[PDB]
Amino acid sequence: NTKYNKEFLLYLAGFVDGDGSIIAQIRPNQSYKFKHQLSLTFQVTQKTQRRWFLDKLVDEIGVGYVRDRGSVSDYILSEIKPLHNFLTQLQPFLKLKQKQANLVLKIIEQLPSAKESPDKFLEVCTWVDQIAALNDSKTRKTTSETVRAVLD
Amino acid sequence: NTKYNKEFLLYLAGFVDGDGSIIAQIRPNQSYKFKHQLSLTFQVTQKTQRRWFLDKLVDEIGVGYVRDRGSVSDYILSEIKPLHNFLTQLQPFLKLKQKQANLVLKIIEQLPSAKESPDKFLEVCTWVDQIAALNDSKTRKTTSETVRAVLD
DNA sequence: GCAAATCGTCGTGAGACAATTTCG
DNA sequence: CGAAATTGTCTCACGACGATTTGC
Ligand SMILES: [Ca+2]
Ligand SMILES: [Ca+2]
Repeated sequence: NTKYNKEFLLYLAGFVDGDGSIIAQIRPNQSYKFKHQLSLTFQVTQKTQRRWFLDKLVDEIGVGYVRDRGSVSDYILSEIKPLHNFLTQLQPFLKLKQKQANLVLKIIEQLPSAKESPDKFLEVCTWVDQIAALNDSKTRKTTSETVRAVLD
Repeated sequence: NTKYNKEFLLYLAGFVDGDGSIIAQIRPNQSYKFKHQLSLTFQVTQKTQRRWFLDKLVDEIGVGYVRDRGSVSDYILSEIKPLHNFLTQLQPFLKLKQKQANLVLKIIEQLPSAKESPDKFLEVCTWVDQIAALNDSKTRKTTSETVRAVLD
């Protein structure tokens, strides 16, 4: 529940609208009650020679980590509670991904009720459909419709 | 000289560091005193379906324009005076391209002297190399070197 | 059984120039 | 002569997922 400096948030909001990405995914996995995991991820991609900027974010945001993948690296935050805290404070300054942010927050706020009824779970999966819609989605496979293929 | 709002500057500096670009070029042209023109440019690129954002920058910067080039568009600003005013204010908030920003500022300020001496002008082209090196330059051809090739 | 991590890849959406032209 | 525009495009540097594993 760390509090972030406004100016920091202002700048980061901009940098995120540029290189950032708010992602919601439906992950097929048998070990889950409804055969799928709900996964929310905030990230920031950057050329690895500039990994330092991403490393600094780790210290500034206070959570998350940086992963390597060749010529590029990523700042990653998958932790639901800290993610909810971070986006809550970032959301008011975003402009290109403010809705995917508010959609992720709504998804988190609903997680519990969702693990209860197959319908709450599907409706939430409709939220993840909207997020992918908002982003420049191009390699998406598991949608809420595939989840609809739970009917059993 | 327009007086931009700090918060708009904070957010934009972040957006610029992400999708923006601060460019300094040496264009060979036999109409110029030293057979080359010095071109400085501030730009923000974005998928054209998201151009409203660039059109938005036109109205907020109060100068410059947007051009389409397929599925992608660009907010462009190359007017020397507006560029100086604009970059002087954005610079203190830049984190990734502050150096190129300040290089342009300095280039802009040495312009007239760079016009009365193949040496000043020579030195200035050396300022441009630096901006390119700082950037992820990958198709550059005309450098201060190819320009020293005037001394003949 | 679920949160969070590990490791990879598709197809761009950018960044960063070049070549040439326009016109006060 | 030169400030600014117009048009083109190379090479990524990203965005945005997917498959599977780890761990309590
Ligand atoms: Ca972007
Ligand atoms: Ca970038």
